[PDB]
Amino acid sequence: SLAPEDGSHRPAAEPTPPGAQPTAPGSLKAPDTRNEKLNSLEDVRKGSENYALTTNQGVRIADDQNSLRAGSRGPTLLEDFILREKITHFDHERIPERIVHARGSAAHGYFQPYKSLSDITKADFLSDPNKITPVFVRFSTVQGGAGSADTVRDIRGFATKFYTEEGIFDLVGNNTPIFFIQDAHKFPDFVHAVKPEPHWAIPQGQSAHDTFWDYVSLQPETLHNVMWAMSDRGIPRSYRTMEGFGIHTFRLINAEGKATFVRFHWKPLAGKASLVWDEAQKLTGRDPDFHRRELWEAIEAGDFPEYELGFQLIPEEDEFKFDFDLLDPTKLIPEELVPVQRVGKMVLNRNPDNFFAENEQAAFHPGHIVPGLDFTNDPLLQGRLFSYTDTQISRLGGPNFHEIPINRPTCPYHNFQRDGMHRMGIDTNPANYEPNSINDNWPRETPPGPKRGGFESYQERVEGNKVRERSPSFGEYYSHPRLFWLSQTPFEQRHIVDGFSFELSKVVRPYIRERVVDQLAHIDLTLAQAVAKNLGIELTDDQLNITPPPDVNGLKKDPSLSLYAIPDGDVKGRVVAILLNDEVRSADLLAILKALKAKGVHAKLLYSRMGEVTADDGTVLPIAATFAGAPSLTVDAVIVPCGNIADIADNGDANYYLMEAYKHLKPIALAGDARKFKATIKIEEGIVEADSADGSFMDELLTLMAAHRVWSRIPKIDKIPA
Amino acid sequence: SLAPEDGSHRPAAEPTPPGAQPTAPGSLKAPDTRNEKLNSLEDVRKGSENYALTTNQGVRIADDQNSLRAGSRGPTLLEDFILREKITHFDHERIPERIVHARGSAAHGYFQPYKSLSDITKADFLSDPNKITPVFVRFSTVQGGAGSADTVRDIRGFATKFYTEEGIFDLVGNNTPIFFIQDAHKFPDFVHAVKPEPHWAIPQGQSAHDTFWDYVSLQPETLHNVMWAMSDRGIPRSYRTMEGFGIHTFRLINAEGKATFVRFHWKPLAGKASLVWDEAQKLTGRDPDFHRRELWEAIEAGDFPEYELGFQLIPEEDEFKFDFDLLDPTKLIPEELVPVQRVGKMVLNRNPDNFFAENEQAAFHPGHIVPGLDFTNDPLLQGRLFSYTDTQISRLGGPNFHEIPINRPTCPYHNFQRDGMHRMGIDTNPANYEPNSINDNWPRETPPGPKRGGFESYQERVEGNKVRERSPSFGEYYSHPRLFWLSQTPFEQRHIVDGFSFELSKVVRPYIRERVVDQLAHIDLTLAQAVAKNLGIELTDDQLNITPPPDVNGLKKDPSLSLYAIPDGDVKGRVVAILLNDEVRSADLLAILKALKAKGVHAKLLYSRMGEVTADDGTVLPIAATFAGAPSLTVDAVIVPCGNIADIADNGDANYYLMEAYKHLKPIALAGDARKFKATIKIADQGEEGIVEADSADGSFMDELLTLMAAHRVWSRIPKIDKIPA
Ligand code: HEM
Ligand code: HEM
Repeated sequence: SLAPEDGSHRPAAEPTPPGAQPTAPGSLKAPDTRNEKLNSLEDVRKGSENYALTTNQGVRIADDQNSLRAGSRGPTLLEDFILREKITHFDHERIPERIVHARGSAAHGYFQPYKSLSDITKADFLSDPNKITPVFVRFSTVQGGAGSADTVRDIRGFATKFYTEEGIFDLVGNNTPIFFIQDAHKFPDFVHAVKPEPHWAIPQGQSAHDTFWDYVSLQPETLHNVMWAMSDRGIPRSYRTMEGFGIHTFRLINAEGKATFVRFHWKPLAGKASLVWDEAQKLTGRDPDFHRRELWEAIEAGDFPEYELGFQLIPEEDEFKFDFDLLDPTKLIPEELVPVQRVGKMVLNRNPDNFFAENEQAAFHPGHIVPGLDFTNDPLLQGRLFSYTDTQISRLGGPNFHEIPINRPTCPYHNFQRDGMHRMGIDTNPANYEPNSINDNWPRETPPGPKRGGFESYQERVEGNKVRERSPSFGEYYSHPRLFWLSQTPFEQRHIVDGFSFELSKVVRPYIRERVVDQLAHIDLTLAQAVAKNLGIELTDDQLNITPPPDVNGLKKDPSLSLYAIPDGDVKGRVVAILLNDEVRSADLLAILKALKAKGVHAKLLYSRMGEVTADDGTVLPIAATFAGAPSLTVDAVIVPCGNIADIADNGDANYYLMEAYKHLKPIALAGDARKFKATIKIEEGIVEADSADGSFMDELLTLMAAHRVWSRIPKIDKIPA
Repeated sequence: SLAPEDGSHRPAAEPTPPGAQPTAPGSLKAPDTRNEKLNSLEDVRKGSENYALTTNQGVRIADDQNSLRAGSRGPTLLEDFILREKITHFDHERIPERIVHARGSAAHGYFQPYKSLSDITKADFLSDPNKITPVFVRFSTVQGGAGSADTVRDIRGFATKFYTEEGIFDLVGNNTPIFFIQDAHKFPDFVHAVKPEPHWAIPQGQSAHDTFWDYVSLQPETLHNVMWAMSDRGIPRSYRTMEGFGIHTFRLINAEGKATFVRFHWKPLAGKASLVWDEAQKLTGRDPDFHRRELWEAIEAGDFPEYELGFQLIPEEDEFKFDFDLLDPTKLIPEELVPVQRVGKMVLNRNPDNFFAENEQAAFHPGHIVPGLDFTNDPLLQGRLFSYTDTQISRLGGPNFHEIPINRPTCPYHNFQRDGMHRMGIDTNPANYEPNSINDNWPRETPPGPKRGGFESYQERVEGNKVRERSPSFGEYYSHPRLFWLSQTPFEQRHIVDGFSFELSKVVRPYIRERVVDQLAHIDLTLAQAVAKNLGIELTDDQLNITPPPDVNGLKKDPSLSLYAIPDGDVKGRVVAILLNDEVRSADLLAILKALKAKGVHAKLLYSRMGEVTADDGTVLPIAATFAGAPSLTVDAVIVPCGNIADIADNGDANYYLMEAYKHLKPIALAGDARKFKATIKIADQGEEGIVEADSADGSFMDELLTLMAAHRVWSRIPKIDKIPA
């Protein structure tokens, strides 16, 4: 036996905070967490304990350390079938990554509606509040490879697979309410422009390069989503603290055949929160797996990601009642005009067992709808319908990808389709065609109806000539970027300006920067002038006289477009770094940890080395990580208790820890002699201080944490050397 | 026409320094750089200028902005074949990445031997000093995906494809002289242990996790290469500044049939240089493409990466004369016992045109040998021979991967092999078998001979039973790690201690840390105690009394194992950040730039914004990047000229730029009023070694800075950096 006698190799099969135990496969960590889909995967789960090591043919292996050779120093023999099977499997492990959204993190969960929506849709999963639908959700970046970093500046994907009683419904959305382009025909152009440049395959996970900004400068339809990407929306704190959107206008179909236009929303119940750019970029280096880690550990801790599904509903007769086209995916529907109606709740409560088998092989596709839903003529959605089925043929090696366990429906599926690579199902039907008499025509067609009926498309009126032509109604590119801009707080506006300025500073060809500044002048002159100033560009008199674009249906702002204008902070699941010293004041630590526990905030005890330190009262404190090992980038706030401050006062890493946290607008709390640290960080805003840590001290810190970041600190942070 | 009238969209087709022009495909940047392989690729190069946009079937496209629909707001029609072809191609762009070494950067070049090696090998590419062999080289990491970062702590791959007149020879090596494991059967175990853990697929490009250290703690054969990985060898400054090794003992076969044992080496003519850990980790975030970029830009600048091929030669009769087994890939051959003999030079002088077509699709395999070379029974090499052919079947979609242009030999190839997915060659031979009479048995076998002969294996004696058994001669795991350790400078030793300490601090299960510390106690007690102290572990009395391993054939050290013990610094191709102000003293800048240019050192002019600034004499200075946009991590040294220092004195990014460079041991030079920055980095009025200072940027100032740059980093500053909060 190679396991330690104390059993410290095995994580506790109960909820534990981040860092407390090694992470584990979901069905070992949380064995009692179940749903219909998780149970249906039991047929393919493979254990390991007490089993013999074998070949894939079931032959027991005696020596898994050596190849078969002619003498102990001899050549390896071709008859070593064990070696060749092992190496062959290894040699063929990889499959193509997703063309886009290759970097992603996933979890299992469930969805339940608040009330029946039978009045507006016949979709079974929305028919009854007691109807629970298992889900599998994958969050992702867009540009980067599967080996790229999490905290890049990019759009994020938010894909949900609903295992309904009437079929798989995939809600394949993003974290912004619009897309960059209007027509699917341009998707390869846009994606090629943002992806690493063809000659040298640089840069990874970054849109800050010539080809991206060249395309943007030449395609003003891109400007709306570019605004969102340049904002702090492009750098979420966690997948738990971002919004989700279906983007396209879809249809709901009820039993009477009435169509209602709908746009889908996911509201994070943990609130909206993003990083700041320097923090995000440095985090790609210190922890490229930050979001994947945070998601996994939140679930292991019982801090389940929760989202509320919401619908913006528009009657069919209101199709033309807006200043923009409902079918234009570069346009958002302001919540001030059409509110989001709460529909139900989704809870992600279990991680996968095997990342490759469940996450990598998962196939989501927006064409996977169910009776009660339908499409629209949105020309981006229209092209997506082709792409997802297509790509899955090579990525997942054939037309039987629905037979890969994670992708399998939980409801019945029977048809006349046969064969294909890796065919799992053995069909016993004497017939492989219909109509047939030899099997009494089974499986049979089902007419459409109120429940358990066949799929029938909504009989939308089609009138026109066969044209490859963009609707003139789509030819407005600046009003939604302006609405977005004006809805942001002054600090959010600054971060947008900084995002554009940083990105355009990496564009080698100056004329491209100039062309982008010209586009910005069509959105807002304050924005354009601020970016131009940072690039050493002067706006022309013509540029200064560009008439701003029209309001959107009389709106000059919509606060729902800001991350922070309306506070929605929640501290549960956040993490605090506690900077230890070799003689901690135990009274401070007791008070700190008790207050954090009460609010479900986690703590990580940090020091200059690993192991343990002893407090003033003899309490042995185990160290989670070093100051360098778990930088401030990975936490939400920093607390420094009193004690032997002289031990860490001259520690460069401890001082820098606070300077970085300060720069990145994080709350900092200093008790007793820890207040000596104020001077070393050049000092202000959001610094909690007192003689000791108590109720008052901790309440103040937790109030700051609910506000996420100390925005009031921004005016002089430029001057701080960190 | 969408291009600017001034033609500023197009790079100059001449050598230009990094950042001066946009980067470009190799055949457009350097059209006059040629070799037999590059010329042979002309049949597949596709241009673009002046051509109509078409489908893959040659049909001209009229509107590439829209799908075909029934009305301008109507549904997309299935008959839009243009849209479906475009989307189909897009949907199927990706191929599987390499299982290992997925992250890599490549270039074209050439090799030439110094003299004929006909006496020791009949390999045609080594037969004549005037015989030029084109090469294609790919450098890589091991663990990370194709989208992972360059400056991770890892082993680096160094793969060379030699397009010889007698076949492709692939020299598939790494940047360390040994591997982690002994037998190929364990490769999936080792790789699975270092790779992201299976449940959650974390961490990327990092060995700092439980499963890796669990495997290491249970498999002491790994300790030697682990030592190299934990050292600064694991974080090279550039692919130009690392060594290369074949690792395995191979054979050279001459015309008389004599076998000589050989180990292959690549000596970087730019010298050995590595980053420091904090810098390397931060660089993964600030520029994950740092090495790929540096390689591409060095070639575009005319700073061609050069390497000297060298051989360690051991006569057949000396097989057993060492304390270690020659066939053991976890053992190195000390240069003090067997010197590296200079063989030839390789120059990388042209970048690819299309990364996917040339780099991603390149297939290297150590089994691709030529007459004059042969294998040995090294059990790691033996298994490699199976793997490379095998993996290429799925990665490159079939058995015709040699037909992918980059992989094609330049010499003739004819055989009876037919068909297979994406078969390019159309065979006209009436026969697809041999022996045949219908084509008079052509193509024909060729007997082995001195030149242009068929391949015949060296008739090595085989004696033994069919066994899955490790040779007892391989059962020594601590002497080579100790030899390596003792060969390092004190600062290199500190960096190794820090490497282990950092990595083990990320291992969740404490017992694994304790088990690794126990292994270290079998190598060197100073090393073990220093790592233990950083982990809050106490060594037991038994651990303190472990007898050190034996010397390696009487050697206690070998300085050839250190990066820095023997100076080999070269400043050409290095880069200096110049921190500008809004009224630069032009006299300082003229002197600075002229001195750097003369030594082939590049400069990047930095400021708080993009655009231009004007010097005191009206000279317009173009800004390459901002202080935040091009951090100190990306440069080798920092110079601050005089002028209006008040403009940047309070700039947090400018101050931090210097603090970061200081912590990372980089030379810093301050002219005139720029000396006010000494307060940020806590330099005394009397100065400090490694900080160049003067009233102006005169003759002595630049010479002092360049002397510091030739020494790479200011090691003497190490005791001073701990106090700096950066
Ligand atoms: C509103 C615009 C879009 C959104 C929100 C979006 C979102 C996503 C997301 C989140 C994924 C990854 C899902 C996963 O596998 O975890 C993805 C994959 C993909 N998307 Fe989209 N997408 C958009 C438009 C497009 C368009 C216009 C096309 C092509 C016409 C396209 C083609 C694809 C393909 C081929 C993949 C990979 C699908 C796969 O291999 O599973 N996407 N998209
Ligand atoms: C002695 C130490 C080893 C060295 C120096 C070595 C070196 C390398 C290098 C440089 C590459 C990248 C080549 C490229 O750019 O395509 C590579 C790829 C690879 N190596 Fe090794 N390797 C070693 C041991 C192993 C072993 C034991 C195996 C398993 C038999 C192995 C399997 C592979 C595979 C399957 C790939 C990628 C396959 C491919 O080229 O498509 N290597 N190795």
